[PDB]
Amino acid sequence: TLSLANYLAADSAAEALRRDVRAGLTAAPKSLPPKWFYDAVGSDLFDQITRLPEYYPTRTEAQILRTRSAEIIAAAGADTLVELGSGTSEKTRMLLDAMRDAELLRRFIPFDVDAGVLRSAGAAIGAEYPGIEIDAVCGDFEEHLGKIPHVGRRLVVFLGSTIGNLTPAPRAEFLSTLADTLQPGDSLLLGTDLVKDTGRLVRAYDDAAGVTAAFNRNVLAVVNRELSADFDLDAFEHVAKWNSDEERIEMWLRARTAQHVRVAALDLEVDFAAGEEMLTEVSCKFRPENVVAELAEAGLRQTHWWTDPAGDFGLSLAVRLEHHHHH
Ligand SMILES: N[C@@H](Cc1c[nH]c[nH+]1)C(=O)O
Repeated sequence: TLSLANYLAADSAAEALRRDVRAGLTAAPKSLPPKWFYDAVGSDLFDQITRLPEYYPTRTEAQILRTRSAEIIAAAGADTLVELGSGTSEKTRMLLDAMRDAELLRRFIPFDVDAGVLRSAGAAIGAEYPGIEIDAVCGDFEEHLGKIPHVGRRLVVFLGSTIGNLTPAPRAEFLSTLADTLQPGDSLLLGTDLVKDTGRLVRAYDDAAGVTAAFNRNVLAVVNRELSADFDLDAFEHVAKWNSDEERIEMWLRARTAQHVRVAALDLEVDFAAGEEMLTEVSCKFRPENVVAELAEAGLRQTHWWTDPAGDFGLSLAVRLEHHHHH
Protein backbone atom coordinates (compact mmCIF):
# COMPACT_ATOMS: atom_id res chain seq x y z
CA THR A 1 0.00 0.00 0.00
CA LEU A 2 0.97 3.71 -0.08
CA SER A 3 1.35 6.32 2.67
CA LEU A 4 2.47 9.82 1.67
CA ALA A 5 3.44 12.33 4.35
CA ASN A 6 3.75 15.94 3.11
CA TYR A 7 5.90 18.23 5.29
CA LEU A 8 6.29 21.10 2.80
CA ALA A 9 3.95 24.08 3.08
CA ALA A 10 2.59 25.33 -0.26
CA ASP A 11 4.43 28.61 0.20
CA SER A 12 7.61 27.07 1.66
CA ALA A 13 9.10 26.92 -1.83
CA ALA A 14 7.99 30.45 -2.86
CA GLU A 15 9.39 32.00 0.33
CA ALA A 16 12.77 30.24 0.23
CA LEU A 17 13.25 31.35 -3.38
CA ARG A 18 12.54 35.02 -2.51
CA ARG A 19 14.95 34.66 0.40
CA ASP A 20 17.66 32.99 -1.73
CA VAL A 21 17.52 35.23 -4.82
CA ARG A 22 17.64 38.33 -2.63
CA ALA A 23 20.85 37.16 -0.88
CA GLY A 24 22.36 35.79 -4.09
CA LEU A 25 21.85 38.89 -6.25
CA THR A 26 22.95 41.42 -3.62
CA ALA A 27 26.10 39.67 -2.45
CA ALA A 28 29.35 41.22 -3.66
CA PRO A 29 29.94 37.94 -5.51
CA LYS A 30 26.53 37.19 -7.04
CA SER A 31 25.28 33.63 -6.82
CA LEU A 32 22.20 31.40 -7.00
CA PRO A 33 21.58 28.12 -5.16
CA PRO A 34 21.63 24.98 -7.42
CA LYS A 35 18.34 23.62 -5.95
CA TRP A 36 16.48 26.06 -8.20
CA PHE A 37 17.77 24.35 -11.36
CA TYR A 38 15.04 21.77 -10.89
CA ASP A 39 11.70 23.13 -12.07
CA ALA A 40 9.88 21.03 -14.73
CA VAL A 41 12.02 22.36 -17.61
CA GLY A 42 15.28 22.28 -15.66
CA SER A 43 14.83 18.72 -14.50
CA ASP A 44 14.02 17.48 -18.01
CA LEU A 45 17.22 19.20 -19.15
CA PHE A 46 19.18 17.44 -16.40
CA ASP A 47 17.70 14.12 -17.44
CA GLN A 48 19.04 14.89 -20.86
CA ILE A 49 22.42 15.70 -19.32
CA THR A 50 22.61 12.15 -17.89
CA ARG A 51 22.72 10.86 -21.47
CA LEU A 52 25.35 13.21 -22.89
CA PRO A 53 28.51 11.55 -24.22
CA GLU A 54 30.72 13.84 -22.08
CA TYR A 55 28.64 13.41 -18.90
CA TYR A 56 29.98 10.10 -17.54
CA PRO A 57 28.84 10.24 -13.87
CA THR A 58 25.25 8.95 -14.14
CA ARG A 59 26.09 5.98 -16.36
CA THR A 60 29.26 5.16 -14.45
CA GLU A 61 27.40 5.06 -11.13
CA ALA A 62 24.58 3.13 -12.76
CA GLN A 63 27.07 0.55 -14.02
CA ILE A 64 28.73 0.03 -10.62
CA LEU A 65 25.31 -0.27 -9.04
CA ARG A 66 24.43 -2.93 -11.63
CA THR A 67 27.39 -5.14 -10.68
CA ARG A 68 27.20 -4.58 -6.94
CA SER A 69 23.44 -4.57 -6.21
CA ALA A 70 23.41 -8.22 -5.11
CA GLU A 71 26.47 -7.63 -2.98
CA ILE A 72 25.15 -4.39 -1.47
CA ILE A 73 21.95 -6.15 -0.45
CA ALA A 74 23.76 -9.18 1.10
CA ALA A 75 25.97 -6.75 3.03
CA ALA A 76 23.10 -4.48 4.13
CA GLY A 77 20.80 -7.40 4.93
CA ALA A 78 18.07 -4.75 5.06
CA ASP A 79 14.36 -5.18 4.26
CA THR A 80 13.79 -1.44 3.91
CA LEU A 81 15.11 0.80 1.14
CA VAL A 82 15.19 4.56 1.84
CA GLU A 83 15.93 6.63 -1.28
CA LEU A 84 17.05 10.20 -0.51
CA GLY A 85 16.06 12.30 -3.51
CA SER A 86 14.47 10.91 -6.66
CA GLY A 87 15.39 11.14 -10.34
CA THR A 88 17.59 8.09 -10.09
CA SER A 89 14.68 5.83 -11.03
CA GLU A 90 16.49 3.12 -12.98
CA LYS A 91 19.03 2.81 -10.15
CA THR A 92 16.21 2.32 -7.64
CA ARG A 93 14.93 -0.70 -9.52
CA MET A 94 18.39 -2.30 -9.37
CA LEU A 95 18.35 -2.11 -5.56
CA LEU A 96 14.72 -3.19 -5.33
CA ASP A 97 15.25 -6.13 -7.67
CA ALA A 98 18.30 -7.28 -5.70
CA MET A 99 16.25 -7.07 -2.48
CA ARG A 100 13.52 -9.18 -4.04
CA ASP A 101 16.03 -11.71 -5.46
CA ALA A 102 17.19 -12.05 -1.86
CA GLU A 103 13.57 -12.46 -0.65
CA LEU A 104 14.17 -9.49 1.67
CA LEU A 105 12.04 -6.71 0.16
CA ARG A 106 9.35 -5.36 2.52
CA ARG A 107 9.38 -1.53 2.57
CA PHE A 108 10.30 1.41 0.26
CA ILE A 109 10.71 4.96 1.58
CA PRO A 110 11.27 7.63 -1.09
CA PHE A 111 12.08 11.11 0.19
CA ASP A 112 11.87 14.01 -2.29
CA VAL A 113 10.39 17.50 -2.59
CA ASP A 114 7.83 17.02 -5.37
CA ALA A 115 4.79 15.31 -3.87
CA GLY A 116 3.56 14.72 -7.41
CA VAL A 117 6.73 12.90 -8.45
CA LEU A 118 6.54 10.87 -5.24
CA ARG A 119 2.78 10.20 -5.62
CA SER A 120 3.31 8.83 -9.12
CA ALA A 121 6.48 6.71 -8.84
CA GLY A 122 4.91 5.07 -5.77
CA ALA A 123 2.03 3.74 -7.84
CA ALA A 124 4.64 2.43 -10.31
CA ILE A 125 6.94 0.76 -7.78
CA GLY A 126 3.77 -0.39 -6.00
CA ALA A 127 2.80 -2.02 -9.27
CA GLU A 128 6.04 -3.81 -10.03
CA TYR A 129 6.58 -5.21 -6.51
CA PRO A 130 3.17 -6.27 -5.17
CA GLY A 131 2.84 -6.51 -1.40
CA ILE A 132 5.21 -3.68 -0.60
CA GLU A 133 4.82 -1.09 2.16
CA ILE A 134 5.58 2.26 0.42
CA ASP A 135 5.87 5.24 2.80
CA ALA A 136 6.74 8.36 0.80
CA VAL A 137 7.92 11.52 2.61
CA CYS A 138 7.65 14.93 0.97
CA GLY A 139 10.42 16.70 2.85
CA ASP A 140 13.71 18.60 2.80
CA PHE A 141 17.22 17.31 3.60
CA GLU A 142 18.10 20.21 5.87
CA GLU A 143 14.95 19.91 8.04
CA HIS A 144 13.06 16.66 7.52
CA LEU A 145 15.44 13.71 7.46
CA GLY A 146 14.37 13.24 11.08
CA LYS A 147 10.86 12.57 9.75
CA ILE A 148 12.08 9.34 8.07
CA PRO A 149 10.73 6.20 9.90
CA HIS A 150 13.26 4.14 11.99
CA VAL A 151 11.09 0.99 12.04
CA GLY A 152 13.01 -2.02 10.71
CA ARG A 153 16.66 -2.07 9.62
CA ARG A 154 17.24 0.19 6.65
CA LEU A 155 19.39 0.69 3.58
CA VAL A 156 19.54 4.45 3.06
CA VAL A 157 20.77 5.47 -0.39
CA PHE A 158 22.05 8.83 -1.59
CA LEU A 159 22.98 8.51 -5.26
CA GLY A 160 23.25 10.99 -8.15
CA SER A 161 26.46 12.47 -6.64
CA THR A 162 24.29 15.34 -5.26
CA ILE A 163 26.44 15.46 -2.14
CA GLY A 164 29.15 17.00 -4.33
CA ASN A 165 26.94 20.04 -5.04
CA LEU A 166 27.45 21.04 -1.36
CA THR A 167 30.60 22.89 -0.21
CA PRO A 168 32.73 21.42 2.63
CA ALA A 169 30.93 23.03 5.61
CA PRO A 170 27.34 22.35 4.62
CA ARG A 171 28.49 18.96 3.19
CA ALA A 172 30.04 17.90 6.52
CA GLU A 173 26.87 19.27 8.17
CA PHE A 174 24.50 17.20 5.96
CA LEU A 175 26.58 14.01 6.23
CA SER A 176 26.52 14.38 10.02
CA THR A 177 22.81 15.02 10.53
CA LEU A 178 22.09 12.14 8.09
CA ALA A 179 24.48 9.89 10.07
CA ASP A 180 22.43 10.76 13.17
CA THR A 181 19.25 9.28 11.70
CA LEU A 182 20.76 5.81 11.18
CA GLN A 183 19.92 3.24 13.84
CA PRO A 184 22.38 0.46 14.71
CA GLY A 185 22.00 -2.09 11.89
CA ASP A 186 21.25 0.49 9.18
CA SER A 187 23.61 1.22 6.28
CA LEU A 188 24.29 4.24 4.10
CA LEU A 189 25.13 3.83 0.44
CA LEU A 190 26.72 6.97 -0.91
CA GLY A 191 28.08 7.84 -4.37
CA THR A 192 31.03 10.17 -4.97
CA ASP A 193 32.57 11.23 -8.31
CA LEU A 194 36.39 11.07 -8.21
CA VAL A 195 39.22 13.40 -9.22
CA LYS A 196 40.35 12.52 -12.77
CA ASP A 197 41.69 14.23 -15.89
CA THR A 198 40.49 17.86 -15.54
CA GLY A 199 39.82 18.15 -19.29
CA ARG A 200 37.28 15.36 -18.95
CA LEU A 201 35.93 17.14 -15.88
CA VAL A 202 35.45 20.44 -17.62
CA ARG A 203 33.94 18.83 -20.71
CA ALA A 204 31.43 16.93 -18.57
CA TYR A 205 30.07 20.27 -17.33
CA ASP A 206 30.15 22.13 -20.65
CA ASP A 207 29.12 19.64 -23.34
CA ALA A 208 29.69 20.21 -27.08
CA ALA A 209 25.96 20.30 -27.66
CA GLY A 210 25.37 23.22 -25.26
CA VAL A 211 22.79 21.30 -23.18
CA THR A 212 24.45 22.02 -19.81
CA ALA A 213 24.58 25.67 -20.90
CA ALA A 214 20.79 25.65 -21.37
CA PHE A 215 20.43 23.88 -18.02
CA ASN A 216 22.55 26.60 -16.42
CA ARG A 217 20.78 29.50 -18.12
CA ASN A 218 17.36 28.16 -17.17
CA VAL A 219 17.87 29.23 -13.54
CA LEU A 220 17.38 32.77 -14.83
CA ALA A 221 14.16 31.68 -16.56
CA VAL A 222 13.01 30.32 -13.18
CA VAL A 223 13.76 33.64 -11.46
CA ASN A 224 12.07 35.48 -14.34
CA ARG A 225 8.86 33.45 -14.02
CA GLU A 226 8.59 33.07 -10.24
CA LEU A 227 9.72 36.52 -9.14
CA SER A 228 8.78 38.72 -12.12
CA ALA A 229 12.33 39.40 -13.35
CA ASP A 230 13.70 40.46 -16.77
CA PHE A 231 16.90 38.46 -17.06
CA ASP A 232 17.96 38.47 -20.70
CA LEU A 233 18.88 34.79 -21.06
CA ASP A 234 20.78 35.44 -24.31
CA ALA A 235 23.03 37.91 -22.50
CA PHE A 236 24.75 35.35 -20.24
CA GLU A 237 27.52 32.96 -21.27
CA HIS A 238 27.79 29.48 -19.75
CA VAL A 239 31.25 28.87 -18.29
CA ALA A 240 32.57 25.78 -16.53
CA LYS A 241 35.86 26.07 -14.63
CA TRP A 242 37.98 23.55 -12.74
CA ASN A 243 39.14 24.82 -9.33
CA SER A 244 42.30 22.82 -8.51
CA ASP A 245 42.52 24.34 -5.02
CA GLU A 246 39.10 23.02 -4.01
CA GLU A 247 39.19 20.15 -6.50
CA ARG A 248 35.74 20.97 -7.86
CA ILE A 249 33.99 22.07 -11.02
CA GLU A 250 32.30 25.49 -10.78
CA MET A 251 29.46 26.61 -13.10
CA TRP A 252 29.11 30.35 -13.72
CA LEU A 253 26.86 32.67 -15.65
CA ARG A 254 28.92 35.41 -17.27
CA ALA A 255 27.32 38.59 -18.55
CA ARG A 256 28.40 39.35 -22.16
CA THR A 257 27.55 43.02 -21.76
CA ALA A 258 26.49 45.28 -18.89
CA GLN A 259 23.06 44.06 -17.74
CA HIS A 260 20.64 45.85 -15.43
CA VAL A 261 18.11 43.43 -13.96
CA ARG A 262 14.87 44.06 -12.08
CA VAL A 263 13.25 41.49 -9.81
CA ALA A 264 9.77 43.05 -9.43
CA ALA A 265 8.25 40.72 -6.80
CA LEU A 266 11.28 41.47 -4.59
CA ASP A 267 11.44 45.15 -5.64
CA LEU A 268 15.17 44.57 -6.23
CA GLU A 269 17.47 46.31 -8.73
CA VAL A 270 20.63 44.42 -9.79
CA ASP A 271 23.54 45.39 -12.04
CA PHE A 272 25.93 43.12 -13.92
CA ALA A 273 29.15 44.72 -15.09
CA ALA A 274 30.26 43.36 -18.47
CA GLY A 275 32.18 40.13 -17.91
CA GLU A 276 30.87 39.84 -14.34
CA GLU A 277 30.37 36.21 -13.37
CA MET A 278 27.67 34.68 -11.18
CA LEU A 279 28.26 31.39 -9.30
CA THR A 280 25.37 28.94 -9.82
CA GLU A 281 26.91 25.58 -8.80
CA VAL A 282 29.96 23.76 -7.54
CA SER A 283 30.53 20.07 -8.22
CA CYS A 284 33.08 18.64 -5.77
CA LYS A 285 35.21 15.69 -6.87
CA PHE A 286 36.56 13.27 -4.23
CA ARG A 287 39.78 11.33 -3.54
CA PRO A 288 39.25 7.75 -2.25
CA GLU A 289 41.20 8.38 0.97
CA ASN A 290 39.17 11.55 1.74
CA VAL A 291 35.74 9.89 1.30
CA VAL A 292 36.76 7.51 4.12
CA ALA A 293 37.77 10.57 6.14
CA GLU A 294 34.64 12.69 5.57
CA LEU A 295 32.57 9.62 6.41
CA ALA A 296 34.37 9.04 9.71
CA GLU A 297 34.12 12.75 10.50
CA ALA A 298 30.36 12.43 9.99
CA GLY A 299 30.18 9.47 12.38
CA LEU A 300 30.25 6.74 9.72
CA ARG A 301 32.64 3.87 9.02
CA GLN A 302 33.14 2.66 5.44
CA THR A 303 32.48 -1.10 5.24
CA HIS A 304 32.63 -1.44 1.46
CA TRP A 305 34.11 0.43 -1.50
CA TRP A 306 33.48 -0.11 -5.23
CA THR A 307 34.80 1.66 -8.35
CA ASP A 308 34.08 1.30 -12.08
CA PRO A 309 36.86 -0.27 -14.21
CA ALA A 310 38.53 3.12 -15.00
CA GLY A 311 38.51 4.41 -11.38
CA ASP A 312 36.20 7.25 -12.38
CA PHE A 313 33.58 6.95 -9.60
CA GLY A 314 33.12 5.60 -6.05
CA LEU A 315 30.29 3.87 -4.21
CA SER A 316 30.62 3.57 -0.45
CA LEU A 317 28.69 1.51 2.05
CA ALA A 318 28.89 2.78 5.60
CA VAL A 319 27.45 1.97 9.00
CA ARG A 320 27.27 4.06 12.16
CA LEU A 321 30.72 4.30 13.71
CA GLU A 322 30.89 3.30 17.38
CA HIS A 323 33.42 4.03 20.13
CA HIS A 324 34.85 2.55 23.34
CA HIS A 325 35.41 5.43 25.77
CA HIS A 326 37.86 5.42 28.70
CA HIS A 327 37.67 7.34 31.97
N1 LIG B 1 24.71 16.29 -9.56
C1 LIG B 1 25.11 16.75 -10.89
C2 LIG B 1 24.37 18.05 -11.27
C3 LIG B 1 24.85 18.66 -12.56
C4 LIG B 1 24.97 18.13 -13.81
N2 LIG B 1 25.46 19.13 -14.62
C5 LIG B 1 25.64 20.22 -13.90
N3 LIG B 1 25.27 19.96 -12.65
C6 LIG B 1 26.61 16.97 -10.92
O1 LIG B 1 27.14 17.80 -10.15
O2 LIG B 1 27.30 16.31 -11.72
